[PDB]
Amino acid sequence: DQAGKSPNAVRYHGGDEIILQGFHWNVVREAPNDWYNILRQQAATIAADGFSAIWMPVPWRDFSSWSDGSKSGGGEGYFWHDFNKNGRYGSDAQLRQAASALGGAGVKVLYDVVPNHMNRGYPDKEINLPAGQGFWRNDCADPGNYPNDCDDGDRFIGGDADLNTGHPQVYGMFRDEFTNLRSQYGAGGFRFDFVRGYAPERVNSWMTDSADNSFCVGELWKGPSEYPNWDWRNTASWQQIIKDWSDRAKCPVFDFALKERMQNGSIADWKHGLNGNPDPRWREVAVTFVDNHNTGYSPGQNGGQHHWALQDGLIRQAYAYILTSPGTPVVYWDHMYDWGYGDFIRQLIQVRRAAGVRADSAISFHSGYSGLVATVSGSQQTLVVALNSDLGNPGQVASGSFSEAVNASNGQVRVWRS
Ligand SMILES: OC[C@H]1O[C@H](O[C@H]2[C@H](O)[C@@H](O)[C@@H](O[C@H]3[C@H](O)[C@@H](O)[C@@H](O[C@H]4[C@H](O)[C@@H](O)[C@@H](O)O[C@@H]4CO)O[C@@H]3CO)O[C@@H]2CO)[C@H](O)[C@@H](O)[C@@H]1O
Ligand SMILES: [Ca+2]
Ligand SMILES: [Ca+2]
Repeated sequence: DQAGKSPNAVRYHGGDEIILQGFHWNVVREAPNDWYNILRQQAATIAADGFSAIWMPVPWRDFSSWSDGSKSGGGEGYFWHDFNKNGRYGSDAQLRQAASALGGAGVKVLYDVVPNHMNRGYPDKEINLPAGQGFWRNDCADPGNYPNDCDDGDRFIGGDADLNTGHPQVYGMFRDEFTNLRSQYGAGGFRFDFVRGYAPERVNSWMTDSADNSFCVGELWKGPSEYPNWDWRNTASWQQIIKDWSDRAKCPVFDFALKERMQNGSIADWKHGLNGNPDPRWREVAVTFVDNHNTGYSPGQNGGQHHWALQDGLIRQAYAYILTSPGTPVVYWDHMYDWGYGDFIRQLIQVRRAAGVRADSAISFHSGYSGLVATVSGSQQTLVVALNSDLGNPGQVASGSFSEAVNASNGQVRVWRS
């Protein structure tokens, strides 16, 4: 496991990671208080599957609850009230056991952190920041969903639970928890939630202070039309928006440019995500996924969230693409362990590792066939990927001797290696 910073100093940790999203949205409802036990027990399996890192749920206890019609939720970690680890995924002790087991198996532990807001109204909590001291967004005049003097980012819904993450004392509080997580809970890095809510620069700051050499990824989910008309972003591509965040936070960023193309374009348009970018300084910072806990489905109740779910007929092609191309791929717990895509994903992980494909590997797209046809220059091997294509043989688009590596869905998914 190679470990540096990118050439622009972005925290991609060698650019050779393969991450497992370690949970689905209904875990707290389906395996109440047992998730850490399940992970401790799966640790060897996950390591054997080829993951180099796992994205753990929010460790901070969440006893929240809500309902709007048929919809109900709460306790998943996104509306935490304390830094206490005895929440709905399991106890502090189980967490330590789980992180120990994962780390011992060679999988780095990445924790999901939610600095933007907290469950302010929760009666029994260890963290109580009063009003009028500038700890909250609403301590200032809050026009709308725009930075105010008490919060330099967007707000979460109403903005009444929004923290002034820039207050010396709030910054300090997060900083110390990050360090705690690294020193006692074996953190190998962090997944930053709702990065639209606070300054990118603060993420670099927190990283610099607590885990400068660790892995980090930020979730920036905000399309051009969400910015003000006078903002250069209102007219930028999804690629430029996410890239700009990454340049400032100095952390890889989730490839929402590829996600939007997966959802709105055709397979041929997949080449427009951040990871297909011809400049390696651009593609190397992409963190690709097919679905997450918000965008995809989840076992159990309401099918989970499914805000922007990829249709089952493109799941295999979607994974074939992310596992074989540039950027850093993330595999959804569910596709891997619930829905039976496991065997397929294992093959691809193996293909990616054999070819020596990395965050900055080169990718070329071939225009003359249907579907998506790409040439990936792995460090050990070259791969030809043809998805929903009429391509006949790898030699039509590349020079060299190719063997078939993957052939699934009646040829809708084909991968060859040199
Ligand atoms: O006090 C603040 C606000 O509190 C109340 O808001 C509720 C919402 O109505 C609920 O729908 C819910 O919100 C969830 C949300 O459903 C879910 O997507 C999730 O979103 C995360 C997401 O996982 C993450 O990956 C990324 O996109 O950031 C999001 C926020 O972190 O989690 C939310 C929080 O659990 O819960 C809140 C609070 O219970 C109230 O209705 C509002 O008026 C009020 O302003
Ligand atoms: Ca690495
Ligand atoms: Ca905010």
